[PDB]
This record gives sequence, structure tokens and C-alpha cells, in this order.
Amino acid sequence: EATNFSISIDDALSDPLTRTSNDLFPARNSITTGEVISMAASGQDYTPFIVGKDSRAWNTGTVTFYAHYPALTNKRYLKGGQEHLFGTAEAAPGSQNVSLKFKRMTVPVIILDENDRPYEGEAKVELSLKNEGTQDLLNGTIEINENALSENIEVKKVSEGVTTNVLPQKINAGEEIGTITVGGVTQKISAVEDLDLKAGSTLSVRLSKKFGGGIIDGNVPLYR
Amino acid sequence: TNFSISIDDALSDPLTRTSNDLFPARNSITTGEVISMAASGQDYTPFIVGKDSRAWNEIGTATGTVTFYAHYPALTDEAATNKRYLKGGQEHLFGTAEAAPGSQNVSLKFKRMTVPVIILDENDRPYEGEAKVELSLKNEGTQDLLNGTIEINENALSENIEVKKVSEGVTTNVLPQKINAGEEIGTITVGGVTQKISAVEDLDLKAGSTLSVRLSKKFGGGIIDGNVPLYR
Amino acid sequence: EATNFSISIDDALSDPLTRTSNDLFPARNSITTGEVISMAASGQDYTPFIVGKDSRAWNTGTVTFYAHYPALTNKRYLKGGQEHLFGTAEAAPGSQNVSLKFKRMTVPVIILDENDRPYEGEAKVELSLKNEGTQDLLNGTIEINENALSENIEVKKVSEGVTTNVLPQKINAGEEIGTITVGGVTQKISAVEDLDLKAGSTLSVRLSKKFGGGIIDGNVPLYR
Amino acid sequence: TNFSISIDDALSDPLTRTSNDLFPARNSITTGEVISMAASGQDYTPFIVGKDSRAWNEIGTATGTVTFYAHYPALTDEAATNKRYLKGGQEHLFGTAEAAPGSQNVSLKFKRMTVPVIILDENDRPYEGEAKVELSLKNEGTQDLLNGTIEINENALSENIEVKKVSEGVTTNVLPQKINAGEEIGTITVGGVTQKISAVEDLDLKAGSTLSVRLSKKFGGGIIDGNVPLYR
Ligand SMILES: [Cl-]
Ligand SMILES: [Cl-]
Ligand SMILES: [Zn+2]
Ligand SMILES: [Zn+2]
Ligand SMILES: [Zn+2]
Ligand SMILES: [Zn+2]
Ligand SMILES: [Zn+2]
Ligand SMILES: [Zn+2]
Ligand SMILES: [Zn+2]
Ligand SMILES: [Zn+2]
Ligand SMILES: [Zn+2]
Ligand SMILES: [Zn+2]
Ligand SMILES: [Zn+2]
Ligand SMILES: [Zn+2]
Ligand SMILES: [Zn+2]
Ligand SMILES: [Zn+2]
Ligand SMILES: [Zn+2]
Ligand SMILES: [Zn+2]
Ligand SMILES: [Zn+2]
Ligand SMILES: [Zn+2]
Repeated sequence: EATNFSISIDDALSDPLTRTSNDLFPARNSITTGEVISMAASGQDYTPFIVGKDSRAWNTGTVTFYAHYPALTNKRYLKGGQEHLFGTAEAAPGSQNVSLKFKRMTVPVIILDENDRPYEGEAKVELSLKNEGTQDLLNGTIEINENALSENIEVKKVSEGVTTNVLPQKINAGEEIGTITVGGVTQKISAVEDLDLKAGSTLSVRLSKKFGGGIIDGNVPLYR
Repeated sequence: TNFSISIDDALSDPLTRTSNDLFPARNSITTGEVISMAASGQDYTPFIVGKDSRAWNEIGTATGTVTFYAHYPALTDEAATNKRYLKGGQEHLFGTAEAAPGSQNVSLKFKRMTVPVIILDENDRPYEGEAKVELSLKNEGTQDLLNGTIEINENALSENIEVKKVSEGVTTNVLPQKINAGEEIGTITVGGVTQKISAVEDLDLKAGSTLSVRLSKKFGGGIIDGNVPLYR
Repeated sequence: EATNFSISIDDALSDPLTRTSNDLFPARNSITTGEVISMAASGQDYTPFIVGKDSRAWNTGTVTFYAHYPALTNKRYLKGGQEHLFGTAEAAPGSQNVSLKFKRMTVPVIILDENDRPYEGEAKVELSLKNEGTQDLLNGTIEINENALSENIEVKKVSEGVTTNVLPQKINAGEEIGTITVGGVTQKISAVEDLDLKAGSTLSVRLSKKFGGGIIDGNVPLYR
Repeated sequence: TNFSISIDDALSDPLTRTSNDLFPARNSITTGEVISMAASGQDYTPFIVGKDSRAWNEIGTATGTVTFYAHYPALTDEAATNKRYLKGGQEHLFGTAEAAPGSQNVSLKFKRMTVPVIILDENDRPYEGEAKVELSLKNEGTQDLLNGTIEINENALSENIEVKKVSEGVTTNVLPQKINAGEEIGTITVGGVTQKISAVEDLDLKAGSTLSVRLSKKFGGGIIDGNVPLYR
């Protein structure tokens, strides 16, 4: 039975069959020592907490904690670009450590070359999506403003040291949301399938000449 | 004493699209077309559709109900008498019927054993331009003469097959085979300029399947896809 | 060049690879001779028209027609149950016949047995879905009231002579929307996959004991 | 002069789940475990992981870069010297490495060639109850000793295989094969009462695949599915 407790950054449990954005980008890698989170025990205002440095006083049975990363500056207005994470924990008072299981509420975007390797090159990759929404401060959920206009968002490469995150929204199959510009020449990049993006989702931009003229599709029925 | 034949289509689930929907068997096997037909345990003999009538004695050692089997187009004299080698291009249909001796009409339910290929524009409408569309697929296989099933020669090399437009009035049929996701099987040539057309997903083609080539500039620089995992 | 024109009931062009509810239930079978539709040429109020009986006076170049089936009694409030169809045509004045291409704006529900044959039996099949929405009178589109509560809708068999139609809405994978009652014993029927239902969509209820204990699922990756 | 071995996992696309994610090769091939390892064009010889070191002479006729191949569990003395027959249950891993002679460490990238089976409750959490879960699948195949690939015997009959829970500390592995949609392959028995567990979709299982058995009462009376066609 400890007086104060420390915080550790863990990930929410992923789909056994599908990779989550937490599988691709652990919460530990974003929320490192010295990073500030907004934390609260159920029914308390969010207060800043410095990860790997701060401790909090244990002042029944089990306590539920809630955390936002980055720290907060009810619901709030939000924009895309910077990732937004929401964590929860259930701990017993007196525990030395409290493990927050984070979930990424925004959607990271990765650029891959033809061989699924991370793209490094001079081409500019942009997406035209809704970039304004509302976040629920109690459960972390982001919902796009349906009245919002689609905006051009540039997608960053791994060498840029920041991952472009978009707000959760539905992308329709064949929706021409993307563009690739290389030497003042633009080409379209579209979704092949319907993507109803949510917390834990990842978006991949796959560059190639494989579908230059169009696509091959088909059905596989079964006769009786 | 004798029975007539009617050309019908084999069923699938009520919600599933079959190539029969787009290309009904009755549109291929018209009056004057010849099929190889046999009763179970008997040899395939020619039958002229919309003209011939068959005697109810030609049923083998069947009693109560007779099962008929038919190939379209008709077989060679050697194949009419287990398996045969086949190539792509021309469609191959296999039909079955269950009838009681004495019935005036016998409805043959045809399955399409090959896979038709349709060229569509960006809006799913039949492409009508002057661009050349080709596919690089395996074009040799074996057909089971008793159930109509075609299985590709895995040792076969992929060959270039030109795809006909809807207006050409003949549908390019390919043999059932697996096409892998991202497999660069297609090409579109227009004014000595070629572009690639690839599969977006795995397609394990079988009888009743249809293949669509959907031309557009939508994926000039690549594709957007992603994961939507569920938190159960 | 004709003075008056007759109307013919056709279907909107379907997805070459997927069966539409028009493929399952042609518009011709619903809108038979003697059935009344609300029709208008672009920029005119909808007026009743008796199919296979009425004719209309041709009083530039091409005319666009719009039609609702059943007839109307801007936007309007709608409920599930009875199917709702919306048709359009582009015709040249003087044409003897005008072919309306209809699209089903509601979603039919079919009950199938284990062998995909139409279910005839004594079991009661119900769905718990939103049953109130709004229809666009200019394009036929139905959008569910998000504030609406889910209601129990009984699903009809083919012998009942009426097809249960639901309003377009998203059904999530594993959503326990269905129930089957046979001899005062109820069982759950859930969606296996995400279904973002729209005009042209069909819903199938497949009864069996195949998934009594649960389901088998898996992934098929590809190593580099 | 000598090199050590490290157990790593083979890669797939950054967005795809492999069985390696859930079951890392390093958790199976621990210190003291024996693997059959060979340099290209040479015989498989045993190697004790976390203990042995191999001489840089055992590389065949390679120069510049050497390719290594490894089997886990280790092969029989006859298989160490083209193909072998295999059964389900115990997992089978195949690793490769490309190294330059003189390197102090060689990292073997293991692929899982068999398919692990996990039992989950309604919420994707590992099932911990007393119910018996069985699958009826083909349990005999052939493995390629040069690339690790397992291909099922199509002539094989389906056999009942009991599935172990996560707590049992041994994972039931099945051989790669196609499972058809609606195929009633599974059974759950609890208190002498059996229920069926079937596949909802076609699963053409291969190396790196995982199979999940998700128990619930959600589909007691059947399933809701449907079509959402697009009007392009
Ligand atoms: Cl059918
Ligand atoms: Cl990987
Ligand atoms: Zn963790
Ligand atoms: Zn932000
Ligand atoms: Zn790839
Ligand atoms: Zn390429
Ligand atoms: Zn598809
Ligand atoms: Zn032929
Ligand atoms: Zn050839
Ligand atoms: Zn376009
Ligand atoms: Zn995909
Ligand atoms: Zn029509
Ligand atoms: Zn109504
Ligand atoms: Zn079925
Ligand atoms: Zn059954
Ligand atoms: Zn799945
Ligand atoms: Zn074994
Ligand atoms: Zn056996
Ligand atoms: Zn439940
Ligand atoms: Zn399905």
C-alpha cells in the first residue's frame, strides 16, 4: 500500500486479427519521459501530469483514471495534423504504479513505395478531407463536422519526424481524395474500398504505376 | 414419346451475381446451336437446340428420374465417348437436368465454367473507345467432362489475351484461376502508350465468375487503403 | 413526334458485379398497370399518374422526369415497412413512350433457410432498427433520424405477399439487431459484417444452427 | 571466425497482422532449443540456440553473401540430408538469413508455416472456461524442406482436432488449407451439449495466418448479411 503512485504508458488491447495504429505506433513512443498528459480520476477535472517524473497522492475499491495526450489547453473543437490519444486505467488505491492503456483517437497516415517500404523521395502527397471536428472529453471520441469543407492536408514522410493524423470520417470506395505532385505534375490517388475510419484505424498511401489505367475486379459466386 | 429441350441458367444464392445474369445461357445457346447431351452413364450425342427432339429410350439404365448432362459448345467425337484439355477465349457451359421419363420438356440448367471479361469506363458503362486492353493470364487447363469443371495448368506460363468490347459481340472468356492482389496482369494501350491495370484484391475465379476491367485516371499515382480494427 | 406520351416502368442500371434490390425485385413487379405514381418534369409539382392507363401532354431538347412510388400524400418524414422507389428519365419531347428508371430507396429484407431457399415456417423473425427518417423529394434519398430509437419490426415471408423494407442506416458487425421466436423461445440473429445500407441494398436473414456456438474467422497475410 | 544466431521474425506489410505478432518466434525458439540449419546447397545440421556458435567455413561454395535456412522444430536425420510429410498440432517454423562471412551475429527471420488457433470469448479476450472446442480439418500434408511451405493432402479426410486454450501454454497449429464460407468445421461441447461453430467467410489459410474461434450467443438463430451495391 503506497502513498503516491507513478504512471506507465501502455496500449489498449488490439484486434487479434487486425493491426491497430497502436500496433504500428506504440503509445510509449509518443508519450515518453517529460511529456505532459491531462489526467483525472472519474469525476474530477483534468490536471497536467509529467510522465516519468510526477507522482500523485492516492487521496473506493477500484479507481478509474482518464487521460488525454497531448494535454488539454463536456466537448471541445479539434483539427487534424497532430495525433490525439485517450487512455483509461482501473487501479486499486495503494498501488505503486498505474498503467494507462491508451487508444489513438485520430487516424495516422503512412506513405509506402511499391514494395511497402516507407517512402523517401521528393514527391508531395496530399489528402482532401474534413479537418475540423469535436472531441468528447470523457471518452476521447472525435466526430467530424459534417458541415465542414474538405481541406488539403500534406502527408509527412518518416524522415520529417512527425506523423500526419487525420480526424475519423468515412472515405467512400473510388473517392478521389488524394493527389501526388512531382515536378509540377499531379496525379490522383483514390480509395479502393470504403473506410469508415475510427479510433485505432490507420490509413496507407501506396504509390505505384500498378493501377495507371484502372483496376481489375471480379466476383466469385457459388452455384447450388 | 419424345422430349424437347429448353435452355435455362443454373442458380446461385438469391443475393449473388453470376455471369448468367449479364450473359444468359439462352443468349449463347440459341435455335440452331448444337450441344453434346447424355443421360447418366451414356455417351454424349449431338442435339440441335430449338429443332431436335430426343426419344425417351435414350436414358441408359435409369428409372423414375433421369439425369441429363450437356456441353456447349459441342464436344469432339473422341471426348463424347473422363477429362479433356482446354484453352481460353471461347466460353464453355455445362448443363444438367433431372426429368421423369414421359415429360414433354426437359430444362437444362447451364453453368458458365469459363470466366467472361467485361471492359467498363469509370461509371460502370461498357467501354466503347479505341484503346487496346490485354490480360496476362494462364490460358491452358483441363475440363472434367462429367461435371464441366475447369482447372488451370499450374505449370502453364501466363499469356497475353486481348479483351473484346461489348460491341464486338463476342465475350473474351478466361479459364478459372487465382489472381493475386497487386498482380500486374493488365495493360491498356492507346496511341502507342501503355498503362498498367492490376488487381486490387485476391480473386480466386471459378465457374459463374465475372471479371471487370474498370478504366479510369482515379489511381494514377497509387491507392489509398487502410485498416479499421474493431475493439470488441 | 407524338402529342401525348405513355410511361413504362424500368430499373436503374445495376452494379455489374453485385446484385441490387432491383435485380431481386424488378420495379415492373411493384409498379404494375393501375398503380399510381407521383410524377413531374423538372421544376414542376408532382401530380398523380395511373401507370398503363394515363397519358400526358408534351406541353427544350431533352426533358428530365422524376417519380415517386407509392404516390405522395423540399423533404418529408418517412417510416419503414412499405417500399419507396424513385425514378428518373431523360426524354425528347414528341417521344411516344417515356421509360422511368426506378431505384428502390428503402432496403428489402428477405428470410432464407439453411439452403438459401425462401423460409416458410412458423418462426417469428424481427429486427431492431431505426424506423423513422427523412426523404429528399427531389432525389429520393432517405436519411435516418439519428435521434430516433430502435424499434422492433417483424419481417414478412414470401407467402405474406408484402416485402418488409427498412430505412437506409449503418448496421455494425456483431450488432445484435435480430431475434427469432419459435414456441416462446427467442434466439439472437446478428450482423456478421458492417452494412452501410443505401438505396439498392438488400438485407438477408439466414436461419440455421451453423453458428450456434459462435464463429470461425482468420487473416491471410503475405510474408515479404 | 565463428558466428552466433539470433531469432527474429519475418516481415509482412506494415499494416498486416501475422501470427508472429501474437506468437513471436523468440518465444518458441528460446535458449536451449535445437534448430536444423544449413547454408545454401548444404545439409541441415543441428544448432543449439543461445549456446552454439557456427564456424564461418560451413557456408558451402558461397562468397560475398551467404544464405542460411532453418527449420524449427529440428528435422529427422533423413530429412536433414526435397520434401517431407507433416501433420497438424505442433507449430513448424522456417527461417532464412543473408549474412556476410565474418559477421559476429546472424539474424534468422522465421516465418510460421503452420496456422495457430486461438479461442476467444465475445470480447476478443482469451476464453478460460471448461467447454471443449474442436475443429474438423485436414491434418496431413507435405512440407518443402527448401522453402518451408506446407501444402495439404487434398485426398485427406477431415479429422477432429481439439483446440488448446491460451492458459494450456501450447498453441494448436493447423496445416494451411482452404476453409469455405458456412463450412461447419467447429464444435463446442459443454455439459454433454454440442453446438456448431462455422466459418462466416472463405479462408484460404497460408503461412503467417491465424485462426480465431470466437464464442458467443450472437448468432444462435442465424446471421444477418446483405448487399450494398454501388452506383458508379
Ligand atoms: Cl442465381
Ligand atoms: Cl510484419
Ligand atoms: Zn502492452
Ligand atoms: Zn490537435
Ligand atoms: Zn505489398
Ligand atoms: Zn509495378
Ligand atoms: Zn471487390
Ligand atoms: Zn474453348
Ligand atoms: Zn498457350
Ligand atoms: Zn474520376
Ligand atoms: Zn484491402
Ligand atoms: Zn431494364
Ligand atoms: Zn412508407
Ligand atoms: Zn448458401
Ligand atoms: Zn447446418
Ligand atoms: Zn474477416
Ligand atoms: Zn509436426
Ligand atoms: Zn490423419
Ligand atoms: Zn452478445
Ligand atoms: Zn458476405
